[PDB]
Amino acid sequence: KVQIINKKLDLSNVQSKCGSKDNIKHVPGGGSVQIVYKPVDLSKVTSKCGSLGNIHHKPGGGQVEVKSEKLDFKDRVQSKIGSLDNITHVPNKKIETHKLTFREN
Amino acid sequence: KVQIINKKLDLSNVQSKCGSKDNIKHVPGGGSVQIVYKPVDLSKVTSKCGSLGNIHHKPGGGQVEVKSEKLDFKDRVQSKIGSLDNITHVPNKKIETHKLTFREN
Amino acid sequence: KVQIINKKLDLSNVQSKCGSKDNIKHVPGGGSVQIVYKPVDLSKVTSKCGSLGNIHHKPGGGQVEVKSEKLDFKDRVQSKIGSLDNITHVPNKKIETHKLTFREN
Amino acid sequence: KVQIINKKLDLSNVQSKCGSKDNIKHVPGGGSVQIVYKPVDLSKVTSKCGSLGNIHHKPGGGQVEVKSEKLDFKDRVQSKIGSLDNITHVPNKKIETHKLTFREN
Amino acid sequence: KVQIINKKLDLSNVQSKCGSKDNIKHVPGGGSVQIVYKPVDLSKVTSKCGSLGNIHHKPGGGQVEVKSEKLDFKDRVQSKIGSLDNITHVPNKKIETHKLTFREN
Amino acid sequence: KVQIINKKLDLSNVQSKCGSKDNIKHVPGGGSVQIVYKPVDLSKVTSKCGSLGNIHHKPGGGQVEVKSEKLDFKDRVQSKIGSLDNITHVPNKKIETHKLTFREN
Amino acid sequence: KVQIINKKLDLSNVQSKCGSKDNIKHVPGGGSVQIVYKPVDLSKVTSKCGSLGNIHHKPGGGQVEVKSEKLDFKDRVQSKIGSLDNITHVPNKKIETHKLTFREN
Amino acid sequence: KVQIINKKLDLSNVQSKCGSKDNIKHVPGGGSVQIVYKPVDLSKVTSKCGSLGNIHHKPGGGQVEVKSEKLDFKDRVQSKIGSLDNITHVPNKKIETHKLTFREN
Amino acid sequence: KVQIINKKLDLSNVQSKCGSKDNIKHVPGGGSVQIVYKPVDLSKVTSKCGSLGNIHHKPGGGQVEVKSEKLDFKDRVQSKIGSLDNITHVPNKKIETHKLTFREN
Amino acid sequence: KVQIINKKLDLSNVQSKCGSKDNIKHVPGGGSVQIVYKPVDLSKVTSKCGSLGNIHHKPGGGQVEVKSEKLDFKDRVQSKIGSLDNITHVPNKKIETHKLTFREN
Repeated sequence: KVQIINKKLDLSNVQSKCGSKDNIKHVPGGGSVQIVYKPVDLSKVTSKCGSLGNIHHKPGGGQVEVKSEKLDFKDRVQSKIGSLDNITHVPNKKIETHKLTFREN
Repeated sequence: KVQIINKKLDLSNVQSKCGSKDNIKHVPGGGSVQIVYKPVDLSKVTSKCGSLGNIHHKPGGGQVEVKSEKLDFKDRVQSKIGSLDNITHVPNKKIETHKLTFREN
Repeated sequence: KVQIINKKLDLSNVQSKCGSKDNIKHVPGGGSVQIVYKPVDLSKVTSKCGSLGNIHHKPGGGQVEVKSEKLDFKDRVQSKIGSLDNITHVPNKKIETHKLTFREN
Repeated sequence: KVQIINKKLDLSNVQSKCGSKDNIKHVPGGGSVQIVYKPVDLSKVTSKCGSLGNIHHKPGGGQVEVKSEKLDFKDRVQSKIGSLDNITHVPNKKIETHKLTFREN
Repeated sequence: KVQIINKKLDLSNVQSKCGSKDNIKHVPGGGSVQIVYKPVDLSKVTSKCGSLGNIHHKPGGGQVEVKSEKLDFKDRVQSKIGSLDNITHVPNKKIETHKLTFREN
Repeated sequence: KVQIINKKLDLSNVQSKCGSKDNIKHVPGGGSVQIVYKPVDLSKVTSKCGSLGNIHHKPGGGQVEVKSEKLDFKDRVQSKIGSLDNITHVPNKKIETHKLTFREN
Repeated sequence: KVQIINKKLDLSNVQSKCGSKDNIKHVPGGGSVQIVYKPVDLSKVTSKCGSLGNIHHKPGGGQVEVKSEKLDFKDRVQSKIGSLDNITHVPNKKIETHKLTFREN
Repeated sequence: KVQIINKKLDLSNVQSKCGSKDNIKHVPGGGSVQIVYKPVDLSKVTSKCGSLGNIHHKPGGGQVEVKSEKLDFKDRVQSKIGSLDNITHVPNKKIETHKLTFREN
Repeated sequence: KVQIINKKLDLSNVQSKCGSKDNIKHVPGGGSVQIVYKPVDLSKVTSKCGSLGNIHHKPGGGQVEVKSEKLDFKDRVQSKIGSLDNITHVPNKKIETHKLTFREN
Repeated sequence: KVQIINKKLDLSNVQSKCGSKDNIKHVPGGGSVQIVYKPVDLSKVTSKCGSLGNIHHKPGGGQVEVKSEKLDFKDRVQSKIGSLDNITHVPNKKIETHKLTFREN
């Protein structure tokens, strides 16, 4: 007689490759700065303000400061570099199936 | 006669590769700074303010400070580098199935 | 006659690789700073303010400070490096199934 | 005649690899600082404020301070390094099934 | 005639590898600082404020301080290093099933 | 009858004021050189070579050497001078007779 | 009858003021050199080579050497001078007769 | 009848003021050199080589050496001087007769 | 009848003021050198080589050496000087007769 | 009848003021060297080589050596000086007759 079917299928952030594999090198003679900045951030915020009130959704952010007032090198700065990576690879199947299936009804 | 079917299927952050595998090297002669900044952050916040009130959702954030007022090198800074990574690999199947299946009804 | 089916299937943060395997090296001659900053953070916050009141959801954050007022090197800073990693690998199947299945009804 | 089925299936943080296996080395000549900062944090907070009151959910955060007012090196700082890791591996199946199954009804 | 089935299946933090196996080395010539900071923290807080009152949920956080006012090296700081890890491995199956199954009804 | 008068009157270097009275000041900030060079030399050489032979009259002379191969000032050289000689003379007969007389016969 | 008068009057270096009265001051901030060089030398050499032979009249001379190979000032050289000579003379007859007289016969 | 008068009057270096009265001051901040060099030398050499032979009249001379190979000042060199000579003379007859007289015959 | 008068009057170095009265001060902060060099030398050499032979008249001379190979000041060298000579003279006849007289015959 | 008068009047180094009265002060902070070098030398050498032979007149000379191979000051060298000579003279006849007289015959 009477039927009500409600299939509210919510879905987010699925099978999502966000990671970052990375060889990072840093060879300075003098005083340098390297900043690698990769905050992988996944979120799902739901804010329902049904009557009076407040939603102060204030997540903090990244803050990277490098301050240096005085900095001296009163003589020679040398850096004699032969090599860094002497890799001798003398010898690949990556079947990366990311499957999803909704065979409904 | 009467039937009410409610399939509220919520789903988030599934099969999500967020990790970061990374060779990190740092070879300075003088006084340097390296900052690798990767906060992997996964969240799901639900804030329902039904009557009067407040939702002060204030998560703290990352704060990385490197302060250095005075810094001197009153003579020579040398760095004679031959090599760093002498890898000699003398000899791969990565079947990474990420499967999901809802065979409903 | 009368039936009410409510399948509220909530699900979050499933099969999620967030770990970070990483060779980290640090070879300075002089006085340097390395900061590797990876707080893996998984959360699920549910704040329901039904009548008057407050929700002061204030989680603390990371705070990394390196302060150094005076710092001197009144003579030579040398660093003669031959090698770091002399790896000689002289000889892989990673079947990483991440399966999920809801065969409902 | 009358039936009410409520399958409130809540689920979070399942099969989630968050650990971080990592060779960490630190070979300075002079006075350096290395900070590896990985707080793996998993949480599930539920705060229901039904009538008047307060929810002062204030978890503490990490605080790493390295302060050093005066620091001197009044003569030579040398570091002659031959090698660090002389690994000679002269000879893998990682079937990492992460299975989950809800065959309901 | 009348039946009420309530299957409130709550579940959290299951099969979650959070441990971190890591070779950590620290070979300085002069006076250095290494801080490895990995508080693995798993929590599940439920705070229901039904009438008037307070919920001062204030867990303490980590606090690592290294303070050093004056620090001197009035002559030479040498560190002649041959090797650290001379590993000679001259010769693996890790079937890590993380299974979960709800065959209900 | 017979008379021979021989008045061989030799005379040299008589009543000769050769001295040098002198206020000498030297106020440098950085590395300077002052050389005041006043050899007062009075001589009377009589060399009679009557038959064969040699007269190797070789008096040595003054030799003032200031050699400086490397010389550095790697920071500031200041010299704030108020005064040097604050002489307040609040109060002369120099009858310098240099007489010579040969009242002969 | 017969008379021979021989008045061989030799005379040298008589009443000769050669002395040198002198206020000498030396106020350096950094590394300086002052050389005051006043050899007062009076001589009377008589060399008669009557037959064969040699007269190797070789008097030594002054030799002042200031050698300095390496010399550094790796920080500030200040010299704040108020005064040197605060002489307050609040009150002369120099009858310098240099007489010579040969009243012969 | 016969007379021979020989008045060989030799005379040298008579009434000769050669002395040197001198206030000498030396106030350095850093490493300086002052050399005051006043050899007062009076001589009268008579060398008669009547037959074969040698006259190796070789008097030694002054030799002042200041050698300094390495010399460092790795921090500040200050010299705050108020005064040196605060002489307050609050009150002269120098009848310097240098007489010589040959009233012969 | 016969007379021979020989008045060989030799004379040298008579009434000769060669002394040197001198206030000498030396106030260094760092490592300095002062050399005051005043050899008062009076001589009268008579060398008669009548037949074969040698006259090796070799008087030694002054030799002042200040050698210093390495010399360091690895921190501050201060010298705060108020005064040196605070002389307060609150009150001269120098009748210096240098007489010589040959009233012969 | 016959007369021979021989008045060989030799004379040297008479009434000769060679002494040196001198206030000498030496106030160093660090390691200094003061050398006051005044050999008052009076001589009268008579060398008559009548037949074959040798006159090896070799008087030794002064030899002042200050050798210092290594010398360090690894911290502060201060010298706060108020005064040295606080002389308060609150009140001269020097009749220095140097007479010589040959009233011969």
